[PDB]
Amino acid sequence: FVEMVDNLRGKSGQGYYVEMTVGSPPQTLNILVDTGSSNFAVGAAPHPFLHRYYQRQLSSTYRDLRKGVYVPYTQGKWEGELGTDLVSIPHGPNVTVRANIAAITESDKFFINGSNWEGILGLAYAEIARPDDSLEPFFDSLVKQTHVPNLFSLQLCGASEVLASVGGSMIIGGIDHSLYTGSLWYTPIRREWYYEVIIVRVEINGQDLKMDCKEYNYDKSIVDSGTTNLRLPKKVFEAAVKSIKAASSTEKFPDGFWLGEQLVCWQAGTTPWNIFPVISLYLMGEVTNQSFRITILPQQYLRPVEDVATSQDDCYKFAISQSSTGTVMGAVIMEGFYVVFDRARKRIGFAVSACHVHDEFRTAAVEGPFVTLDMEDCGYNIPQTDESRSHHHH
Ligand SMILES: O=C(OCc1ccccc1)[C@H]1C[C@]2(CN1)C(=O)Nc1ccccc12
Ligand SMILES: [Zn+2]
Repeated sequence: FVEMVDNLRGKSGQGYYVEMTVGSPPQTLNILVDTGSSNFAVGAAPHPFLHRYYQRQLSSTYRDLRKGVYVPYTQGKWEGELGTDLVSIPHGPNVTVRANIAAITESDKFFINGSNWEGILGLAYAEIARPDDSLEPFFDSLVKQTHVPNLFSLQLCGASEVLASVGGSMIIGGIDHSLYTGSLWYTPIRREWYYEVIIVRVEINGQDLKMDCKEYNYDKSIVDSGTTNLRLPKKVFEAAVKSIKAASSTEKFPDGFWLGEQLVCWQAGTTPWNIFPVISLYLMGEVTNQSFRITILPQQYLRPVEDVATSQDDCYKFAISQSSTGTVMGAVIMEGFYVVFDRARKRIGFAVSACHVHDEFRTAAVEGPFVTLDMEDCGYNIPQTDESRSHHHH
């Protein structure tokens, strides 16, 4: 799928985006690739952080759905007017789709200064579309309207006055074998809403955290390209950081570093990678009592950032952080791996990325099988609110 190789760009820490066209004539927009949400939504009015935006009234193929939409996140919210239009991905498949589009008329802490994207492409399932699950997501429309197979795959590649440029590939409708090496291992999608999966064990430099495994998935574990960190439930974050602190303890950093709010630096090219431990997440296998591990390096979870005040140093931000809404395997995790979103077979594949950043002692790894007898169930069951219970689904 050569024409889709290297179709993503962005700034380190600010999202990976793909070029899309909406409307007739086609308006080009840079759109964030987000597997943690299910709306297609584009800036449609002026904003300090947007160079440009979708102008509905200039598209001869726009239809207004006469209905508004509102999505709040933990960080960020937007709102706008729903409609449909013609949408294509120039460096994607050679098709054109009529899809739902949310035209964002207002927003708060959503757009990111300097990120260069003007909208979001939510690739997850209808169950978490807003206003509700009858708003068909983009990928569902693409599959229904064209012959494109029901899978996509992501290779996110990690990196003085601007942040580092990043690149990646979104292969729509298949798997490109040049983007990985070694075995591709699949974990089932637990439920089709998020890309929810189940972590059964976590190791830091070979050592088990030894928590009840439901903690790893409290209250869910999801794969989200639009989240930049590996985010971990509070209790798991405190244990993991305790173990990383212990391994690295020849270096005493500020509190702010471990809080993800402060760089630490070494003389150029002298970063002591080998004092930071590898982190291994064991994911449920397709077979009962089987799992496989994805192992990331500090080159994934320490993000490079060039200090203006000390440009001769190599500086890093800690990109593991605390969550109250479950584990999020964000770009930090994904930057180790080629990730196959096999919606057709209700599973997610991982293989070692041909573009992952490593050194001569260590590599990001995908390894299995590992076997447990009489395994626990590690899934958490979210409390059902009456609101959620009252919804009909016809
Ligand atoms: O996780 C996510 O949506 C949850 C969700 C909540 C509510 C409805 C459906 C899904 C998406 C959206 C995301 C990163 N991924 C984030 O939450 N804020 C933010 C800010 C800017 C860009 C991307 C994001
Ligand atoms: Zn009903």
